[PDB]
Amino acid sequence: MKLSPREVEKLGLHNAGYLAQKRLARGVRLNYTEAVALIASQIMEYARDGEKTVAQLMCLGQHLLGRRQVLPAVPHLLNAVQVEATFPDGTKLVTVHDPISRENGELQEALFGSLLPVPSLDKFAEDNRIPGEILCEDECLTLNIGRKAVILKVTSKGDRPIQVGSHYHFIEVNPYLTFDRRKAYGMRLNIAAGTAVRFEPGDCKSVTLVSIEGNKVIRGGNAIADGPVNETNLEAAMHAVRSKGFGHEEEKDASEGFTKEDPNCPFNTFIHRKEYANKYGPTTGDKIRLGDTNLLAEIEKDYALYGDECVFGGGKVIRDGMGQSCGHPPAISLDTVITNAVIIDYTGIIKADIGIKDGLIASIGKAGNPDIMNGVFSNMIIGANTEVIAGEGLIVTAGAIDCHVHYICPQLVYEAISSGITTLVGGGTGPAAGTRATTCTPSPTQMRLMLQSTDDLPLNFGFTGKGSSSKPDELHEIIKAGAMGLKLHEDWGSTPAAIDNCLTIAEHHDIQINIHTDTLNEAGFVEHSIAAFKGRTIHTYHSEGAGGGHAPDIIKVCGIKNVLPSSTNPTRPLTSNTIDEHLDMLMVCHHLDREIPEDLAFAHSRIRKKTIAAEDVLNDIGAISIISSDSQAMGRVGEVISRTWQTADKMKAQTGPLKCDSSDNDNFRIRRYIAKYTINPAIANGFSQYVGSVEVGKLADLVMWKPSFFGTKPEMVIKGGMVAWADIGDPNASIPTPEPVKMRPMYGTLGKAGGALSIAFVSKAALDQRVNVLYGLNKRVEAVSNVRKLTKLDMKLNDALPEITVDPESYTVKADGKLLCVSEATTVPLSRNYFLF
Amino acid sequence: MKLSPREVEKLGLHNAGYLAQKRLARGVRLNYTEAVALIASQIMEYARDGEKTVAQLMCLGQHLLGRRQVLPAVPHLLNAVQVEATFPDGTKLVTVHDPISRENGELQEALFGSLLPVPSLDKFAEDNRIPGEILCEDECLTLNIGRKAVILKVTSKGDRPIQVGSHYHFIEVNPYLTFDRRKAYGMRLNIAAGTAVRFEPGDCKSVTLVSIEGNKVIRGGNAIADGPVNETNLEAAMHAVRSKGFGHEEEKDASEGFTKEDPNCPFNTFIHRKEYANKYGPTTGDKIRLGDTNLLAEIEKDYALYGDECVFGGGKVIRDGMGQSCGHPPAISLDTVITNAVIIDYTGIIKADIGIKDGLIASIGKAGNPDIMNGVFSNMIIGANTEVIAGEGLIVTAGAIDCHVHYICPQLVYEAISSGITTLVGGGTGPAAGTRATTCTPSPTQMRLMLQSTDDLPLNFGFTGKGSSSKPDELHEIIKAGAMGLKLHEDWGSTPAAIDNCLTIAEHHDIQINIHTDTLNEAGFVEHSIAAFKGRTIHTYHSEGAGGGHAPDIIKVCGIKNVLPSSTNPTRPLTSNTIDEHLDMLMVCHHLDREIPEDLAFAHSRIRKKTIAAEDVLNDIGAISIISSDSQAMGRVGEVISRTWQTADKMKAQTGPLKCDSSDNDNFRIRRYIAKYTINPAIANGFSQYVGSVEVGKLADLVMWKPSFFGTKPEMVIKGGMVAWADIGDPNASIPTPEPVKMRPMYGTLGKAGGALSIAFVSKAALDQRVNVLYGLNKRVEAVSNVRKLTKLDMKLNDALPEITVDPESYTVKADGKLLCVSEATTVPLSRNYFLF
Amino acid sequence: NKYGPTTGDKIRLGDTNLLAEIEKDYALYGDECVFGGGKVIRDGMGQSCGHPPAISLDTVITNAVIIDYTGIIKADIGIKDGLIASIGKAGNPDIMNGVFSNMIIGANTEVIAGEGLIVTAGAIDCHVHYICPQLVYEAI
Amino acid sequence: KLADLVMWKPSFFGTKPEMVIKGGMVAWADIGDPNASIPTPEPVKMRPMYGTLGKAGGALSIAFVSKAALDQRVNVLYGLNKRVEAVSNVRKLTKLDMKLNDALPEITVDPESYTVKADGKLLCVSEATTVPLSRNYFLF
Ligand SMILES: [F-]
Ligand SMILES: [F-]
Ligand SMILES: [F-]
Ligand SMILES: [F-]
Ligand code: NI
Ligand code: NI
Ligand code: NI
Ligand code: NI
Repeated sequence: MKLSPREVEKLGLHNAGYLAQKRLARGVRLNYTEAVALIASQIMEYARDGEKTVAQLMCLGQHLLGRRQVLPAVPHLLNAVQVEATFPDGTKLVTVHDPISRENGELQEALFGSLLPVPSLDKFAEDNRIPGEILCEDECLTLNIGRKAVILKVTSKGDRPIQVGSHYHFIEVNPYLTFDRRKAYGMRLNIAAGTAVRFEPGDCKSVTLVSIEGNKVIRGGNAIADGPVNETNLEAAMHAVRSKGFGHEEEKDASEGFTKEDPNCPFNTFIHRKEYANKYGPTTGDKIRLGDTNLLAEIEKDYALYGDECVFGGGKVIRDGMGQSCGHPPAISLDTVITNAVIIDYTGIIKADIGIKDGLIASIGKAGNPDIMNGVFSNMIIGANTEVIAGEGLIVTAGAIDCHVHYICPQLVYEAISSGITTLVGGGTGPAAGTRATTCTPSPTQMRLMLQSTDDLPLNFGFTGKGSSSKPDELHEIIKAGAMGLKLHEDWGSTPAAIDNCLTIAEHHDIQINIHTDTLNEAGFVEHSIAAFKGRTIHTYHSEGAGGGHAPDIIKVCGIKNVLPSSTNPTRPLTSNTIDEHLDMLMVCHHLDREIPEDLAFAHSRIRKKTIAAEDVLNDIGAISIISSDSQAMGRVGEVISRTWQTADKMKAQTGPLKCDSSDNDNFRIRRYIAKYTINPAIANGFSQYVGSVEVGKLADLVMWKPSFFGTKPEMVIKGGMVAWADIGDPNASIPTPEPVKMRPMYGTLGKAGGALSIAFVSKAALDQRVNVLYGLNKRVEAVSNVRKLTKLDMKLNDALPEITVDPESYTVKADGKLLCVSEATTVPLSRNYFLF
Repeated sequence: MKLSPREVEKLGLHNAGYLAQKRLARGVRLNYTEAVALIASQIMEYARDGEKTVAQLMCLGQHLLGRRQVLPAVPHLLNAVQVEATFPDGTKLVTVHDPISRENGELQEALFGSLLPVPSLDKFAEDNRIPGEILCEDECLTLNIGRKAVILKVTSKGDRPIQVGSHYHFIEVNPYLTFDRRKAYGMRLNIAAGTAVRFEPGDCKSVTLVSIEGNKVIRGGNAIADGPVNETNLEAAMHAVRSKGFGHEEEKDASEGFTKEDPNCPFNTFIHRKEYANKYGPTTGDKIRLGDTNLLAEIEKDYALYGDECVFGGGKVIRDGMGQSCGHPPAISLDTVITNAVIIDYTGIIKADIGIKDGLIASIGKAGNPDIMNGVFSNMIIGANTEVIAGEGLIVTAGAIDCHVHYICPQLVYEAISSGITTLVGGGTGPAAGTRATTCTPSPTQMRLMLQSTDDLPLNFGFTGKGSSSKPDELHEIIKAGAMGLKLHEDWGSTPAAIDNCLTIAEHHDIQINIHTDTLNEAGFVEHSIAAFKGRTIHTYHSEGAGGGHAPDIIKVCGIKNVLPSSTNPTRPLTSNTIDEHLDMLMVCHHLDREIPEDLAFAHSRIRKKTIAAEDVLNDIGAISIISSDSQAMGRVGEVISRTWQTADKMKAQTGPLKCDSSDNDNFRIRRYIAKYTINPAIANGFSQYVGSVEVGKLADLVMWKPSFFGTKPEMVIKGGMVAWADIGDPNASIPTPEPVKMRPMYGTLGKAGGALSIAFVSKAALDQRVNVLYGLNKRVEAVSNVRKLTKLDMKLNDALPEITVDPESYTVKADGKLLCVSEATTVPLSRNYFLF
Repeated sequence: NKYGPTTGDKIRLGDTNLLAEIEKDYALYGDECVFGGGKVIRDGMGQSCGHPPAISLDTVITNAVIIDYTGIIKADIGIKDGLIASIGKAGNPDIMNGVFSNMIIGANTEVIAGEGLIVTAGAIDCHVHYICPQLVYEAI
Repeated sequence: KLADLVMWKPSFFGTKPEMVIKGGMVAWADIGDPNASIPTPEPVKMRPMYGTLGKAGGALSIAFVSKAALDQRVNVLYGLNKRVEAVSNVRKLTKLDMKLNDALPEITVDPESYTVKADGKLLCVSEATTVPLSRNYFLF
């Protein structure tokens, strides 16, 4: 066959389309992903037949699926389907624009090539949100306020078109434009940033110009007017204008004035909030729906000065001497700017540019060129040597940190980062039974091997040893070898003697302890494990207890001041299938028999609707501080972020806004919940100064999301300032977006680049020995610290300490004497609209 | 399921077969690739049923597809389909020989297992070339001319068969052959190289022997006659013959003589051109059709001496003391010989062996053993320590060099090398918006990361910085950091001040500048960008301008002496879909709106049938010197080579042979066009002494092609003398060729081998600092040089400088006052016959 | 005495009888690069504030008498990345004539004082028997 | 075995060798004035040779470690250029494995007078007043 890579991939695309076709043919209403697969396959298939032109297929592709053949969100999510195929005249790109345009598709075309029977239209079974929609006040913003302004008539004397962008220095324009150049001096177009004015040959247009600001220095263009704006340079400029034959005509009566907040000022340019949000993403007071959830984030503040947005592209702001600075030392250029980001972080929901430098978040604020813009700090300068990542219309969050990882296989790593996880903490050696059961890398030789093994992967890693020992001796060894924590597990013994010894070791090494308690109550009840803590900081894994712990009341630890409690993700949130699914999973994990009374009694003591219901409420009120995966050992590595948001959405639907919430937005609840997979894991494990939030000085581990896929499938995952993984389409295609679009590894995964972007977290004892040198590690190593004086009060926005009781017979859970109930949800968002399977 | 790798792949093969089956079932005539997929799947499926033997399936597989169910080229391209499957008696290999043998296939068998309705035969819709066919004069060649000859009767006294190859020293044969050993001394069989004479027990055959030549030294075999051929060694040999009991009988009247050019000489052996080409590939005067194009390459010269071809295999020439030399110092053995290559290169279309040593092309000429062959130079010796790559019947070219690469994702790299690209020049950091738009690695920290990232990939890389600056300061930094070029782009500002500053920097650093000019004419028209060049060397990207530049006349730069102009590939050549496809692509890239008059006027100023038509003609006459991809930023990384050949084929069909062409072949046009993706990119960017042609002293970056897939899908890509990527079939199979055959990475991609085979091109400033040491790079680094005194006259075979005018209203293009028109093509070769999608 | 000698002056080589005459001098009298307190190579004076950081010399040897088979001359010697970058008149183009852009002394430039000294290429001994390491030290 | 070999003049045997060869390369040797026309003019001193420069020393030698240490590849952990090998076969040794020094006399020692006997016979030797390999060779 001699298949090239693209042929192999297109076969894959075609198989997804055929799955979508079979589903269509029995009357399924296709989700977004199925609809793309089908339309894109059908375009390839029509191309194979050789009878349809590109222009014909642009039309045919909008006839394939009707509103009634797809889910209600599809016409909203789906703007275009692109694919390339071999026509009789070679590879061509087809874009099918707005493909869901009719009520009913031409199902014979939708099914063309499939040989499937065409279903009758009544087979498709009969209100819905717009995922990621932007809500805006009906209002206009005023651009470039507080500047000198002039209106000039500009005539083209050219025989070819001339188009001039918002931030081009107007005196430097093409000599074949004629206008008052003296009055254009130090001025630029008063138009939306990144837009342009077009002059066809011979046209006259009046334009409004406003003065450049900041230090007011002109650079670049034709070097007509190069230099700081002042009288001497104005004269030199006009001399060059005449000398060089640039068109000039005095316009003695050109109106002059200022821009001001005033809807009647003839110098003003205005832009409606709706269009401002389409161009730049939204600004203060606007709201954003997160994915297809019910949660609304309001922008709390915006660093932008309207009119001076850093937008990159042809005609646009980020160009030599315009938005791109010519007046600063080379060493202070940013490495990268992410322009116009909506930042969602536990510190706030804001709108800002993000400066990246040496792999770090260098600055958050207003970026660009101090020579023509106000408000640009000297750590947010965009220079020749700066890359641009376009954040307009996107949300940017910290990368997620999963601190309950079982290192069972390498493939969960890939699964984790393609979902927005950039830091893994846990243990394991691969799929050994010890690892399948517990987050433990037991042997110093395995700690070495795991660190060498993961050294080129672009994520930060922490490995935990086996803390289940009554003696300190071996624990010192695994910690010196590189352990940044220890994980006590009932499967190796979580008895009071092990607990206490392990904690004493933690006190000495300044590492965090993670515990899965004694389910069996063999050595004690939960109050006896709490007594063995002796007041010392400890992290309780899966605190609700389905994933493990004192039956049935381990969840009591959520009221214990020196406990940092996490949830694992598969109980998040309580839904219709949760209990059946979890009971059987437990029986599978434990090799239990439904026909043995004691086995079934064991399982029922462990899988409990009431504690799991309580766990929804505890998360919501901030009494559980972290969500984590338990990857392949009861939980799901790619669902840390989506389970978090599904819990918030559930609690909002059932209990309404939090106390602390406003009633126009869900900001407080959003900040509380994002903290669960960002900052709190980093605090708990002792590395919050490096990662876990969008804050200056930290690693630029950042994730980009479309609001419509927020919480489910990110656009791109940035690791230490470089793209590590991202959605990208057919590698052979003319552009990056034609099908199949898949999450794929990027340059941050090749060679040893991964190590240059990341940190392996180890203990102090290990770094004092320079384990990184001993082990020939290319990844940076840092020691975890400051984890032995933590309490629940240090968990950001999840510092609640209700007194928790659990009836030992009925399992009823109460917090400060009140029932913790929530019914099961029958559906969750961030699922059916997005997943192919 | 416990799927092993082969099971996963066979599922893939089966899915391709089922695609082919659905297509068959609606009446599609299958292309070569679909037909292989279907036949191979059906063989597996019949094997699964367990009722058919291997021998039955060898027969059944020739009944599946008729001539009417496949495209006209399929019976020519398809010689055998092989696959292995699990029969009731375990894995077996089935080869279906010559599968298209009937008019009409047994479509119920073709569809067996599919549950698809069997289409009636009238569903398949009704002159064609043989892709890669060899055209030969009807003539015989004479072997081994100018040698002493003898005819000896040889009788087997053995009870088992004895077969003796063309270049075995005849006195050393099995003792159980009886003949005149005295007259066999220093002689070998006068038969086609690599063939053999078989002696069944008791048989007598007369054979013609000719003397060995070169230094005439016998080595190996039975050590009967070891040593230089002379009287003393003859006597020693006959003594050993008698002593050792090797069969000998004097044949007093054996005819003796010489070989000579003379059709009547009874000592001569002759071979028809057709068979000589089947065994060795073609020789002087023969022609080869390139793929399924209309282009014919004639072999201009051949280094072979007929009869002494280096052919490797059982019985064959390359064996101890025969074609494989025992008389030379170990250090002068070749590392590898590619035997019997048709070389297509801008320097000529020739037939030669290629010697490889230390990763370099060591020699091009006649290889083998100077002890028995004439004409073997001491740099083309095949020794014990030499590997063989078989080039007979194949074409060998330099690896392609794409010098407009946007480093948008790693996957385009794989796409590039699997198509025959071994060198990438461009810029980017991954899928950042800056990179998606422009070939720029802006930051020194990204230059470091990109070099580390690509350090183990087996291709040569050059990275370009952002040259769009009016100040030199930051440009010095990105160049010192490793930039081997700078890419000025209108999206960062391509104004005269940036242009001039960037060029002044180039003058100092001896790096090439690549430019995408000011489309908008914002700062000037094309004549104003040309004035800003001030006569200095510059490379204009996508010179025709659809991919970007002064609207609408950027293509004028093709007449500018100090301009090195390239095309990008998606406008190559003008076909029926080109304009519709490109207009919409531009609207997608620029986020433009069909409903806004200025937007559509912008697009129509940019996407122009007349300039694109002109661009076909300019390429053809050598006024555009390079073709390049623009990978994922308007162009296609895997189509650099095929778009080149489709342009040549188009121009030949429309305008006939070039002036400079003979009328029996297309050599001149072939040499002109291959130069576009080989030597000229290397000259333009300053590294032509390392790569860019099949010439002694350069890196052995070489690609092997079947003539029938020339220009589309290569056999194997050799990187610095080692196979980097190659077609290979089922990894579990008994041989390398059973389905699925896919282009796959080879040993040159594992460990750090990739770096040992390649070069990262950097600036002089960067190498003076030893950036390779600073950055811990394993790949070799060399500095680019000699790019600041280049003009169009240095572009090999593409040195035309017509004066170009462009009507600013109608867009009509003229070269020296003559219209440049060509109509659109409705089809192109190198597409439909080859691609699955 | 201050700068070493200039065109037409002669120098006796060691205690031999051989006299080297300076054949030419790149200096413009008055603008010699001399480093020390009160001296020429100081911020914004002989030491340039107007050029890109990457084009500062690594080191300048100021006022060298060069003896070489190519000629006996008087010049500053610019060093950059371990290479002889330029030979001529060094300093600051913002206050001096004749300073080429490859002989700029910047903040990031070291000074070696050549005034009154002769500068030659290092010698190359091409008949060395590598009998012990100590002859290496003796040689350099 | 490793070519760790020492060269001696018979007249200085046992006192001052000519040259010490380490893994086949001269490591240290008598050599005279490094500037001299030949290798032997005064002062002749024992001096380090090429085997002591750069990392050559490691290419000529072995660091002996335990089996446990080599099983962990301590040489890699510690970035050692010297070869490492594990010692072995030392737990079944007796005096009988000491080459030419395998005597096992029964030894008694009077605890008061300290008289030593081997198989019941007095072990006496008077003190020597002089020794060879001293006064003829040493400067101090
Ligand atoms: F678990
Ligand atoms: F767990
Ligand atoms: F482009
Ligand atoms: F481009
Ligand atoms: Ni657990
Ligand atoms: Ni777990
Ligand atoms: Ni371009
Ligand atoms: Ni491009």
